[PDB]
Amino acid sequence: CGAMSTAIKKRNLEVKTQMSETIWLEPASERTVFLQIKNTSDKDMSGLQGKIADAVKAKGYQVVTSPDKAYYWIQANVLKADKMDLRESQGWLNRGYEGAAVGAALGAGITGYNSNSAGATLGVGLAAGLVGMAADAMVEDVNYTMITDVQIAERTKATVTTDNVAALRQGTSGAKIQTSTETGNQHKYQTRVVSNANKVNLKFEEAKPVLEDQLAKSIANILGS
Amino acid sequence: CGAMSTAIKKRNLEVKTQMSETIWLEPASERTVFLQIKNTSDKDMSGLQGKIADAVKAKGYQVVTSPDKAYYWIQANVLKADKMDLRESQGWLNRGYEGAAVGAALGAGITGYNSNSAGATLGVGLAAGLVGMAADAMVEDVNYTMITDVQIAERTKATVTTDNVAALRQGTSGAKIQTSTETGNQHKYQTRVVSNANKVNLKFEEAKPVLEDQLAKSIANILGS
Amino acid sequence: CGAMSTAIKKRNLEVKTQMSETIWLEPASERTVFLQIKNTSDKDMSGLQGKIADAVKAKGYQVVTSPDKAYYWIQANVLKADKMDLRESQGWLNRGYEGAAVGAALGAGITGYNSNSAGATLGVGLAAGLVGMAADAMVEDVNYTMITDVQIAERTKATVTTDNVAALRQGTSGAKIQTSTETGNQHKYQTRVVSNANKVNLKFEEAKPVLEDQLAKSIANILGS
Amino acid sequence: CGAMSTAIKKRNLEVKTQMSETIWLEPASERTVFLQIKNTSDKDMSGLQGKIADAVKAKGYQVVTSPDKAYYWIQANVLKADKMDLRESQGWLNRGYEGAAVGAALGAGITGYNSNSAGATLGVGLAAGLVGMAADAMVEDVNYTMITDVQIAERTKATVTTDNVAALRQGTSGAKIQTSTETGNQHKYQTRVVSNANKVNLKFEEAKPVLEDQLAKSIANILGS
Amino acid sequence: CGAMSTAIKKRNLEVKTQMSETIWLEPASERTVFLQIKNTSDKDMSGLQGKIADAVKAKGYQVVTSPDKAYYWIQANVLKADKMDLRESQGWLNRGYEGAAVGAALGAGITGYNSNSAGATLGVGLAAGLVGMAADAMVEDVNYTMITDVQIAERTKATVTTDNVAALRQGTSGAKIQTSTETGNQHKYQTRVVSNANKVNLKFEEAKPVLEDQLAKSIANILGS
Amino acid sequence: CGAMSTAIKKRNLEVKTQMSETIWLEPASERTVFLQIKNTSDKDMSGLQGKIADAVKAKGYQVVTSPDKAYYWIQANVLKADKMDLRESQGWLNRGYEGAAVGAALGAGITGYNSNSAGATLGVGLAAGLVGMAADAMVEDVNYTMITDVQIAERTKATVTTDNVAALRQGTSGAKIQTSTETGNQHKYQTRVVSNANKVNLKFEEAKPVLEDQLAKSIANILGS
Amino acid sequence: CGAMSTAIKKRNLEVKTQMSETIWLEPASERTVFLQIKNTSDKDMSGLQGKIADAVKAKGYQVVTSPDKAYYWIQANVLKADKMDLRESQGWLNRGYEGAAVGAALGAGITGYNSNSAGATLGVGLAAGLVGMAADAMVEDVNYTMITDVQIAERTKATVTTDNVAALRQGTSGAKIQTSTETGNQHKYQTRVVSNANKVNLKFEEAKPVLEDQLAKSIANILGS
Amino acid sequence: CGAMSTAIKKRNLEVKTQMSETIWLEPASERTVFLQIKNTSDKDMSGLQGKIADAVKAKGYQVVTSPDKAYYWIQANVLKADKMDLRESQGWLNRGYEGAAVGAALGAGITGYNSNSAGATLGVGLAAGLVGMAADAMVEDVNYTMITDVQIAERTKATVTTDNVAALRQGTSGAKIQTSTETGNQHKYQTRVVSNANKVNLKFEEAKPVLEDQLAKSIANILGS
Amino acid sequence: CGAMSTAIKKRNLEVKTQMSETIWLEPASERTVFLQIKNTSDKDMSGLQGKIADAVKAKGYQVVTSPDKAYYWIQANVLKADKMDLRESQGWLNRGYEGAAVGAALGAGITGYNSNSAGATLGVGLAAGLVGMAADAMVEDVNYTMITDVQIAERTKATVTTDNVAALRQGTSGAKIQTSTETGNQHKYQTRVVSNANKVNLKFEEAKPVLEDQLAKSIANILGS
Repeated sequence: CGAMSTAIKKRNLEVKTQMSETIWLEPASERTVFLQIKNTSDKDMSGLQGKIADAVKAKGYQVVTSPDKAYYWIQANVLKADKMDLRESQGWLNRGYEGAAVGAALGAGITGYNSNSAGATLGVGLAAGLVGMAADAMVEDVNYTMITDVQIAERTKATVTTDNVAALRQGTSGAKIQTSTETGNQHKYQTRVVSNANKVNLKFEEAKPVLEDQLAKSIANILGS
Repeated sequence: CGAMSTAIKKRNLEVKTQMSETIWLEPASERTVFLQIKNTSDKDMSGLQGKIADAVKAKGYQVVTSPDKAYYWIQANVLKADKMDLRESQGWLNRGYEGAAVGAALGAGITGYNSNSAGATLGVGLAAGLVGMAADAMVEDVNYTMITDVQIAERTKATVTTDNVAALRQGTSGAKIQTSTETGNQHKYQTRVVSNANKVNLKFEEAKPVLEDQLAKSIANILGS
Repeated sequence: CGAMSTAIKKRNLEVKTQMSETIWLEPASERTVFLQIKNTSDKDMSGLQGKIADAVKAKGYQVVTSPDKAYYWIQANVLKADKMDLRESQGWLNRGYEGAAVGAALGAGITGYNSNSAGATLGVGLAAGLVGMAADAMVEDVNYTMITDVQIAERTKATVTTDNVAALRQGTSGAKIQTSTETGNQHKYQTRVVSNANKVNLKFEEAKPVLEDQLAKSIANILGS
Repeated sequence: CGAMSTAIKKRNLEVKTQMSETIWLEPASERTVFLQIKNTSDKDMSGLQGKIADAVKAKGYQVVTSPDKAYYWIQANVLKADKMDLRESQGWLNRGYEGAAVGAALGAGITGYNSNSAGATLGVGLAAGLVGMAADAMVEDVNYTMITDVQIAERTKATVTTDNVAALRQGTSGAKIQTSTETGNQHKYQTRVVSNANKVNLKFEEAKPVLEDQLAKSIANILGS
Repeated sequence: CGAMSTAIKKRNLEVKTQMSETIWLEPASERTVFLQIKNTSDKDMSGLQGKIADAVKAKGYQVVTSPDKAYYWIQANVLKADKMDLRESQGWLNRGYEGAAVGAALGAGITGYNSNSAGATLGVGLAAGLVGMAADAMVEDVNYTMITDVQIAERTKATVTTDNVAALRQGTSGAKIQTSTETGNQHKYQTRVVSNANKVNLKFEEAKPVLEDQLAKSIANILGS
Repeated sequence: CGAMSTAIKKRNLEVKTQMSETIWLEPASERTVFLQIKNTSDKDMSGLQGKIADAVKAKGYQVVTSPDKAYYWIQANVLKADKMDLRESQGWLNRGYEGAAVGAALGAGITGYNSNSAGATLGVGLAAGLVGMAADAMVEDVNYTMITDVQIAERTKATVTTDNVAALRQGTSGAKIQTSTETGNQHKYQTRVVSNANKVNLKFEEAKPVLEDQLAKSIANILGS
Repeated sequence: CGAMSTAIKKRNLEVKTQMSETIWLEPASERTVFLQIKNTSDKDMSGLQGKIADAVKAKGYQVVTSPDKAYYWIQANVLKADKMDLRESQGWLNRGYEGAAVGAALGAGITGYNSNSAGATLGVGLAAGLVGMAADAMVEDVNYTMITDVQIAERTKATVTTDNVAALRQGTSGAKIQTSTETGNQHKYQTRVVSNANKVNLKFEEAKPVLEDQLAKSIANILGS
Repeated sequence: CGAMSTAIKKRNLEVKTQMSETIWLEPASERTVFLQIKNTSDKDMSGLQGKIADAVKAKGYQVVTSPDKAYYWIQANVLKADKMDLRESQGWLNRGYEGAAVGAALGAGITGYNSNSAGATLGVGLAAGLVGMAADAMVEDVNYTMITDVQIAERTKATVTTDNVAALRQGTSGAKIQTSTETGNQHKYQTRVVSNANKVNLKFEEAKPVLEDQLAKSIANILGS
Repeated sequence: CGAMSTAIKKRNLEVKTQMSETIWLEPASERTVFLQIKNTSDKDMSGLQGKIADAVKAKGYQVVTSPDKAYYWIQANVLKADKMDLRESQGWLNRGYEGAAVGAALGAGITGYNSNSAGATLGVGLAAGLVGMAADAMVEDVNYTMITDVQIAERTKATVTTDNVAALRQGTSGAKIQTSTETGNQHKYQTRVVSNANKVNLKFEEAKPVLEDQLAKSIANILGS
């Protein structure tokens, strides 16, 4: 019954996309944008860059290839992707005990009909319980979580000093500290986007296109209009 | 019965809009306002800018298009949007167990009437229990939460130094620290608005207009009169 | 019975108004006051400014329109407003289970009178239980909470330096820090007022006038006499 | 029975007045005092100033009207006032369940006398239970809490530098910091007084005079003799 | 029975007086003492100054009236006074349930004697239970707590700089900081005395003289001999 | 039954690969890459370097052997590898008690058939219980966790100062602190990759190729295109 | 049965070797290595040095005897070794109660066969219970944990200053702080290796060779190739 | 039975010796060692110095008597020694209740044989229970814990400054701080060794020789070879 | 039975002596020692000084009387002594309830023998229960804890500056801070020794000699040989 409740409840693909914080951009008349999209997750999003480009072009911006002559940069990295079962949150009643119980109780459906108390009743009841447990275990409330990192670069007129500071860990004992200083006319801001795709027995190939659509729309809407 | 209680209780769309903190503006005789509204959430709020403009014009302010000649700026970003089920807070009695129980108990309504103990009683009881569980599971106490970031800019006479400081994270190890300094005659303040729309089996298309109305009224009332 | 207890207990509108901290003003012979009242909440408090003006005039102070020639400023912002059900604090026994139980037990009132055990007894009992649950669910112990921010300005003779410091958050990564310095002959102090209006099935239109009265009286009494 | 216990226990008005900390004043031969009493609470304490003046005059001090020629200042503000029910601390056994139970058990008083098991017994028992629940709910153990802030000013011969420092919060983001410096021959000290008035079904009009008496006596006794 | 146990246990007035910390005074041949006793509590301790003077004179010290020519100062302030019921610590078994139970069980004393099962037995039992509950509720284990602040001043030969520092809170936002510096030949030390008076149904008029005696003896014994 | 549920649920090899944080690389026209892969874990991943080289070459980059003339460095170390049983999370119902119980209950399958209550029934039941416990204990839900450290070096034009700081612990008492400074034109960033391979009775030889494939794809995708 | 489950589960020697953190070594053409292996644990690991030397030679490195002419140093210390019983984690069901229970229940195997209720049944049952408890207690799930400290030294060209700082504790009261400074051309890094050997009734002589093999392979693989 | 389980489990002397941290010594050609072993514990370890000397000589080092001409110093102090009962960890079932229960149940062994229900059965049962409780209480799972502090001194060429800092506590109030500075050519490092000897009814005289052997071997192995 | 278990378990005097931390003394050829032993505890340890002197003389050291010509100082203070009952750790089953229960159950020993059910059986049972409770209460598992502070002074050649710093508390308010500086050629170190003497119904006069022996041996062994 729990599997039936899960199947009835989350019978439709539900997709959520949430930005972490807001990046404020001053109004400007420049239109050039340069995109750089990477994917270091096990899942596949090959069309994300194209969808981002289409959404950006829909706002009047012009997408260029050489980063030198672009006023805006959209750097995105699909960093992490995980798949989990929400039914596992309860721990119990998920392995298949309830389905097994229902299947076993189904044996009363054979004690009251046709041959009964003939030994075959126990076998039929055991088979029904096993089938019920298998069916209950094969129903999964799958949720895909995806973490994307976005870095927006905006060209300015004030000199910007970038101070690279890295502390490369070195075997418990210590670390190597690297520091450097550069000067350039470009501001960079970061943000994080979290995506969720929930369904019953969901396969990522079905959730991929709408996930890409929502992520591209959000990242493009960072730019505004 | 729990589903019936939820349906009776939250039978009307309830909308709440709460501002985080107060932004104090000194009295002034200037009227020009420039609006910039963005939406990086999965939900659609397309009429928010128009409603904000109408509410601002209702207060005697004049909305202009070029930010250079505007005394006030209203920068808003509909940052986040989430949908949740309040019935999930209890965890149990929400999957549909209670409705299933009521449906099963309905079988006594067929044991006392017409044919009984004929085997068909068990089938009718099981069907009624399944239908009751399905009906109980299909009743949702949905709540939509919306997070909006507002940034108000007011022109002043004192020189304002903006110190851009960003710490762009770089792979566990370190970060790139960007710093810059600009000078301009403009103060900027921030605030956050949280909106909630609650109803039973609510669809966001119904809650959208009143949500926009309340959000626009609050953001415009920041300006006063 | 719980709904009956709630209805009996909070049968009268109860309104509480509490200031957070005390603002100490030195004795002075000046009388001019300038009011500025804003409302960024979903609730409507339109008469608050007029009531504040009347209460201030009742103390001998004179209300002026131009802030330049006013010795005192009363800046108020009705910031937040929320509505909650106190019965929800128990969680259970609030959905309507107790009323349903009473309604079901009412079926014994039909088993002992007129026709009984005729099948219609179960139907009448179920209808009575449903009606009891509906009646229990429709009784709400509503409490409206209002948060108001007050800022009192008093003109002095010592030069006051205002150091505007703002840290506008910028996308997880960083922030823009704005700093400015002004000099003027005016001190400003803040405070917070919390208002509560409690009743059974209360509508805010009934609680609005007394809420405004108490809030205006408190804010005016800040000035003393 | 619980309501009866509460009524028997707290049948008399109990008033407590507790000062927070001690303000030490050096012995002096000066007698002039200037009073300034304000009330920013919803409760009415109009006679507090007169009672303070009478208590101060009873100690040999002389009350003056112009603060310039007063050696001592007594600045008081009745800041907060709240009303609560102590029976609510238990949560349960307070709504009226126990009174309802007693009223229902009273039905045995009609089963053993006159007509019985006639249907009217159930109605009489239900009416008695309802009346008992209403009576139990209508008994309240009310406690009024009052918070008063006292500021005593004493004239000295050493130059006292007052450094006004205020951090006016500005919309989550930041704050405006106001600083100023003045020089004068006056020390100021603060303290807090907490008053409690407890009774059953107490109305504040009855507890007002003794509350004022105790508060005035404490504030005057700060001065000593 | 619990009330009987409390009455038997704390049948005698028990008074405890505890000093917080020790004030060390160097041996000296000076005898002059100046007393200054104040009372800012709701309780009345009028004879405390006289008892302190008597105890000090019993040690060979001489009490003077003008503070200028006194080597020692004894400044005392009876700051706080509270009254509580120790039986309330258990919460339950204190309202009167146990006495009510005993009174109800007393009805068996009328079922076995004279007329019985005549209806009057229930009435007599109910009256006995009510009387028992009333008697149990009217027995109170009262404890009076008194907090006194003591400040001892001793004249010395080294110059003592007193730095008055006060932070007068100003409405959530900020504070006014007052600082001053004086020079004088006098050291001052503080301490706290806590007094407790415990009895059953105790009235403060009975506990006042012994409380004053113990407090005066302790404060005088600070001086030694 | 629990073992059957585990076998049905995790019947397919599930491999997850998650990067810790994002390493941002500026766009560049350089293609040369130098690989250095080490493995300090007990598991064997010998083909990881070849797969990384193939994936990098698929992106248009050119792999060189001498690190001096390489623009990019990919340094990877398969640091840790652990194997655990997820069924051990429950602690109980995993040792084999449930399988033993089922096997023992199987004895009723021999009491109802053929010879019964002949002593041999107990022996057959005990053997069946032992076999069931053994079968339940031999089903393992194995999960392999692999921790890999990645260090990417990118050649730049700004001088980079590396400050080696190490605190070699010396016997509880103290430490030897080594510090040195070098200058070079190369930035280095770190990151961590976590891999999981889950199955029932999984042998690492089966999970090795897919684990290597996913890890190589992620590390190569760090470079982008 | 628990002992049987443990024996079935961990019937094979399971050995795990995990490095704590990664030591990064720059690519170099030098091959000379100097080994120094010590063992301050109670267990015997005598072949570890030879296995490390063989593994290092298998990578093309050349092992030398004089540390002066060695480019690399491999300093290792087998610091700690502990042996524990995993069955002790449950605390109960481990002493032998379950085996005793099974042995006692075996007495029913003698009540149903041959002589019974003859007194000898109790003796046989007691002997069987004692033997079962002894057998259950004699089955141990032994786990050997080994902690090894590794220190790798690499010759460089930059001057390295070693600051020896030691705080030798001196009897609760204090410490003796020793500080010294040396200069040399050698970097040193540390790391920790944790080894586990798990089996039923395992003797360390069986787990020693594979433990040495894995530890040597890991330490050598630090060097790479 | 619990005593029997303990006796069966820990029937053999188990000795563990664990060093806290590793002391790293640079390779050197010097051989001279000077030993200084002290024992401030209640237990007797007289042969520890001789065993340390033998183990050191077995490594090729030469033991000298005058510390002036020794390159290495081995300073050891057997600081603490404690004896505990592991069975006390359970608290209950250790005093002897279980043995008493078994002894009492043994009375059924006399009710079924020879004379019975003759009064002597109760006496025999009581005596058996007392004997069983005594036997259960006399079985102890004893564990001896020893804490040893080791201080190794190594002669160097760099000047080492020792800063003696001690804070001798002085009666709650304060402390006497002693500081001094010396210069010498010697480094000193510390470490701690923890030894455990576990057995049933173990006497320290049996565990002493192997404890000394393991401790000496570990301390000598600090030096290496 | 619990008292019997305690008496059987701790039937022999068990004495433990544990030093807190190690005091390291450099090797030296000086022999002179000066002892100073004080006892500020309620217990009597009069022979401790003599035993310390004997133990020190047994090591070849020479004890002198004038501290000026002594190379070593042994300053010891037997600071604290406490006596506790370990049986009180359980709280319950210690007052004597179990012994009372056994004594009461002994009444069955008189119901089955001689006269019975004659009223005298109850009296004999009550007397036996009272005697059993008294006997159980009179068995105490006494543990004496002794805390000793040791201060060892060693003469050196480096100048040692002692900075006396004391913060004498002055009545809650403040403190008097005393500071002084002296110079001398002597180092001082501290340590703490904890002694425990455990037995059933132990009297300190029996545990005194062995306590002194162990404490003296430990303090003397601080010096070594």
